[PDB]
Amino acid sequence: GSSGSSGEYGYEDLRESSNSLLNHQLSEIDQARLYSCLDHMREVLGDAVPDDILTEAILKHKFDVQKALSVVLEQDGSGPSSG
Repeated sequence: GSSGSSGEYGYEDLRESSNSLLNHQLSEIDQARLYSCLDHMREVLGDAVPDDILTEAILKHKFDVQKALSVVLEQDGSGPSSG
C-alpha cells in the first residue's frame, strides 16, 4: 500500500504490469467487494451476462454497482431505441 509504486518514472521502470496473477487475485478487501458486487449484478445480468462484463463495469467505476448497473443497463438498452 504505502510507499509502493507512484510517479511516472516509476511506472516506466516497472514496465507493464509487474505481476498479473497477484493483481488478479486482488486484495481480499476489494475481492469481497467485487464478489459482493458481481454476485449482485450477476443475479441481474449474470443470468445471461458473464462475469467479466460485470467485473469490468465494476472496474469501470471503481466498484460502483449503482453505476456499473446504470451503465450495464444503458449498455444494452442502447440497442433498442427510437420507434
